[PDB]
Order: sequence, then structure tokens, then C-alpha cells
Amino acid sequence: MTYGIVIVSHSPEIASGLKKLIREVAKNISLTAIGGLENGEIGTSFDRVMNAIEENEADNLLTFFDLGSARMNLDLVSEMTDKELTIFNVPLIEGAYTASALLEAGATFEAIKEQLEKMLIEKRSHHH
Amino acid sequence: MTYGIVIVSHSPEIASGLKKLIREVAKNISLTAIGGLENGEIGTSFDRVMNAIEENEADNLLTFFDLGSARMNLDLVSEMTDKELTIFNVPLIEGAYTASALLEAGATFEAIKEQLEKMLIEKRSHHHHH
Repeated sequence: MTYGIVIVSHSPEIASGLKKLIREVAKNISLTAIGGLENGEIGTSFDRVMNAIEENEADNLLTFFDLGSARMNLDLVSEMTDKELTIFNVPLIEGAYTASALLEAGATFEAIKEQLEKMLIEKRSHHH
Repeated sequence: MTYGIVIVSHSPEIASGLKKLIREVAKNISLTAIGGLENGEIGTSFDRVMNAIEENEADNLLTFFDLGSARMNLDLVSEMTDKELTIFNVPLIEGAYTASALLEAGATFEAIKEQLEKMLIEKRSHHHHH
């Protein structure tokens, strides 16, 4: 089964920088990232989350996000894709980085989930 | 006693983007952010972290960081300033954002700590690069 990592942020700079941070230890994984709105402003959109999902070469996507206000769009995309999304309610940086490094190292999905379970947090924050 | 927020990342783009994200909810707080080495590499350095600390108008700094490999530098900088750093073992984005919004609203220091208590996490990742 193929796995990939998707990062969604309210900020294009967060997404960009996190992707680079991850790539320094995970050059081989299937990784996509998106942040902000089409005009570079802070936010998320259905279309841009959808594109990050569809852009990823893998069909089983471990998906990470920053603020609680992003969860809606991920859930909307989840309803409409043939990909299998696993959305994790974990910190964006620490969770995506940990998952990415494990995936790169060859960890199984169950092993990755076990580690991410330890990081579940309440994702209550919202952007206005 | 005034308080400010400091963001430290291995990435200059994460630091800048998080600052910008926070400024949408917290326009008035004393907030500084830095990431990367002087030479542009991903990482953290003593001097750049020190600059973010010294540039912050506040003397009591609630300090947030991304990966465990940043913690040593923060501890070293803490030794080398008269400012009082409170370093949180919490997620960088969600921690700094939550604390910044509370600070902006006029929450007390104890009230900020109260809300960050549920965010306490082990910060065990250590960055590498070749």
C-alpha cells in the first residue's frame, strides 16, 4: 500500500518551512504541503487542501494541520476523495515531522499510528 | 511585570509565518520570532535566539520552540540574559498561538500557564542534516 504525508497550514510560510525541515531528514517520502489562501493570505480553502491531497503520489495519506479551524476543510475533502486520508489531531510540526521521519525509516503504518497516538491533543484553536 | 512571546524555530519561514498567523489574533503583544542559522542553514543558534530575546520589548518571555534540538540553545541563552525566560514544552504553533491570544486579551501569567498545561508534550525530535 503506498503512504504519503500531507501538511496543511493557515500560513504559506509555515507550510513551506515545515516541508523543507522535513526534507532534511526525509528525502524519499511522498510529501505535499499547502498553506494559506490562493492570494497568500492567512487561511485554508477546500480547493487548496484538495490540490495538496491530489498532488501527493500516494493513496494513503497521513494528514496534519495546525489550527482547529482547518479541520473542516480536511473533513470536506475526505468526503470527496478516493484517497484514504488519516487525519491526525496532533501538533502540526512535531506530529508531521515525527511521522515523516518514521515513514522515511520504513516504519509500518501501525508503528507510526502508535507514536502519533501519544501526541493527540485537543485542536480547539481557531483563526478568524 | 511585563510579558512577551518568543518563537524559536529551526526554519526562518516557520518563524515568520507563525508570527504573521499570531498577529491576526494578537496585534498588540510584544512578540519576536526567529529561525535558522546566520548563514541560512536550517537550525538554531545562540546568537540569533539571543537577538530575538533582546529585541523583545518585554522582560518576562514566554518562549516556544519546535524540535527538541532547539532546547539546549534556549537554556544557554537563558543563562546569558537578565530577562526571565519561561520555556514551554508544548507544541510551537498551537502553544504560541494559544498563549499569544490569551496575553493579548490580558490574561495573567498563571491563567496562560493553566491553559498550556494540557499541551505539555515531550520534545524528543532532534534535527539532522548532511
